[PDB]
Amino acid sequence: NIMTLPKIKQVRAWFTGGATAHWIDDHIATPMSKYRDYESFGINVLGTLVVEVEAENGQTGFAVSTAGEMGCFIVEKHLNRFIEGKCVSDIKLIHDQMLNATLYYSGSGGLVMNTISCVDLALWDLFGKVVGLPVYKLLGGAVRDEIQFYATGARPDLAKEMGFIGGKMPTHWGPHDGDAGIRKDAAMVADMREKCGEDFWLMLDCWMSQDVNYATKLAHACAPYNLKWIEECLPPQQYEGYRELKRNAPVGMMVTSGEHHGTLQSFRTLSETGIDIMQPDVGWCGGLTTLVEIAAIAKSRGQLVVPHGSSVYSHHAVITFTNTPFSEFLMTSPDCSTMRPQFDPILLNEPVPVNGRIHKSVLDKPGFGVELNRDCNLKRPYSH
Amino acid sequence: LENIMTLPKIKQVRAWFTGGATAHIATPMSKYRDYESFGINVLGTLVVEVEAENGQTGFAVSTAGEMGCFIVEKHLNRFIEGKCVSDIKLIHDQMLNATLYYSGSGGLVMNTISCVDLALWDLFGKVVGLPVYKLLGGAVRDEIQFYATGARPDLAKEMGFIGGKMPTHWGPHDGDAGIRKDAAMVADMREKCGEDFWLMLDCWMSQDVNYATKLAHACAPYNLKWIEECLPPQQYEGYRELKRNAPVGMMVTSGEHHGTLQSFRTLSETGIDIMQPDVGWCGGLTTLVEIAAIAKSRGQLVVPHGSSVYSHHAVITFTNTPFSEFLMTSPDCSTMRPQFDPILLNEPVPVNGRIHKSVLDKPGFGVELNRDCNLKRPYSH
Repeated sequence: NIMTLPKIKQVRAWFTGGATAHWIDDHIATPMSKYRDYESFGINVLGTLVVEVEAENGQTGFAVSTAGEMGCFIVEKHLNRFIEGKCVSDIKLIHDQMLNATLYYSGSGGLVMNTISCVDLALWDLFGKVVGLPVYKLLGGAVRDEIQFYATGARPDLAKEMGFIGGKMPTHWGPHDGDAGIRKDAAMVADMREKCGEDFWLMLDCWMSQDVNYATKLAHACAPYNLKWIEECLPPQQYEGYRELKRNAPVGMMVTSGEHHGTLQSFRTLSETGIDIMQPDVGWCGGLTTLVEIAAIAKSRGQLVVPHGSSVYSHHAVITFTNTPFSEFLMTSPDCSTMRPQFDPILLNEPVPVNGRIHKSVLDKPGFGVELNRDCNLKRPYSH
Repeated sequence: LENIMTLPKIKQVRAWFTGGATAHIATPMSKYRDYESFGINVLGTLVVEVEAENGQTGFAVSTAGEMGCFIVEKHLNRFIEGKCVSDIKLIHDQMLNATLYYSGSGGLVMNTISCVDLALWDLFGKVVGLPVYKLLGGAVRDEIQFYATGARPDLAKEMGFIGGKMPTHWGPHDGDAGIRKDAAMVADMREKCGEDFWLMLDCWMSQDVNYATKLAHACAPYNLKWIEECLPPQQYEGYRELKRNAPVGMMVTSGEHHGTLQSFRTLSETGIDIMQPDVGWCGGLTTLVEIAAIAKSRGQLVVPHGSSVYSHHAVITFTNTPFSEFLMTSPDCSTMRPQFDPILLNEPVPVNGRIHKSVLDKPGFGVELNRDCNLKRPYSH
């Protein structure tokens, strides 16, 4: 009676862009801002990793992430031994073998975890396509008919005109800029509030570029404008810093972090610091398998989990979380004015929000519902 | 006042790799009957060489391999070249912050940053004409005393070491039998080594709190000095609980797989007795020295992982490190073979379980690169 499932025959890894191949390129505050010559620091060195898992029946599944050539090394020279020969349904098993087999060098996040994540996603894609169901249905179905999005870019006013529920702006100054920096980023928020109205959400992303005092001053300077939350003020290792910041945050204003945190255990620690919302990235936290466990601990705490925007990889997950009432969409547009697929053009048939939402019928396709665009500058650095 | 010594700028940095996938110890993978193999030798060795504008050079080695060469040749080089040979701390900070978004605060990327830091210190010392340990403020003891890591503590004792660290052979899935066997192993070594010789167990991230607690107590009757790295590095909370349940007087340690100063701050606050950073994984010498300081500020010892000359020059200057580690890379653990043999030339080894400082009295880390190894240059710039 049971549906026959094939075994996985092989896994392949390619990379595009990177070392060995606009608003975001405009004075964005980062951990490197401290340095004038980097106010450049190689934010695009990794490039994109694409992992394809082929089953013994010819069916295939894939996923993409940030890892590039080095990611292909990890996949082609190490993880393949835990992937090939497995059942297409041995997703959790492969995931655990990967985490434990690379524990000694993964550093619980970053490059190696992004790679493990990509594999996990490619396995889920394959399984769903083998079964004939969208990932969100395999996970237990949607808990809402559509996903509502806030947009990340420099123009919250334009995002509002486009139907989004909010807009997240990046900070432009850091600790070394002192009171002037705070004054300028705060004024920026004040202006957007003026232009967007009261009900449209505004958020600040600080991309690990501040310390507790600067972050505290910035949050309070923005409190008069009802900033919903202040995101990733500190490097991910500074859990203690996050606990202190949260305690000094304006009442009602939320403190969030997590896109650069990896492994379930790290999120357990992060959650205990008191921050309001953890923001794991499926492609960095360990994959879908890990993301779903992270959602659960936040829920066990009566807290929301709001994953980083990862296109279809995130959509299929968040639509099933009773714990994620909204999601994120990155405005990869130079001026932030058009709806361009996030992973364009590597992904074919990638959906985009319409009126700030994506209905579930849109996700009703096998696996993650997209196909690999093999006309990209895909490179095969290693084989096995 | 005399004229300041003129220092050259670094001209270029190059990286090679030897070993790697492109050239019954308990582990986290032990639970799988097919890996109890799991690719523990996939990375290979990374060698970084920094050349100054005057032709002088400095280098260091670590675990990163080909991928490490990618990081060095395609990213970090921009923060290294053109700098003064004395801009060590600056380069170190630029590297940490420039790779923060993908380093994961440890592992592969940190091992790479570490290797660079060490190569820079090697260069600077060789340019100045002083051993690294003198640049750091001098030795605080005349010799480094060592305990040995291998399966034969009894042989290590005969060789003059102050102790012997054995690895565990079973884990949580083996239950009471596993505990019984590893405990008996310790009991036997105690019998053969006497009372004053130290015995330690390395668990290499393979246990959970309950198993570790039972194992420590089963070994308490034999005065095990400490139980090392029982849990994965992210489990700080686990370490706090384990420490609270550890036999009184028995120490709990960890740290060889932890990276960045901030992580060590967190680790130290769990209550564990001794942190064991590895210069080649924690971030480099620059970071190791800061780690030593927070342990000292706590009135605690810091005992770095054994990293040959890279560790020696650091630990001999720490009033906080009364002893160090030497790995028995011998199949049976019976001979004194240089740890990084043969990649390192003129690498010293302990004699009577010690290495006098006069042995370290050479420029930088006092060793030279053996260019007759299977060194590969995967990338250039």
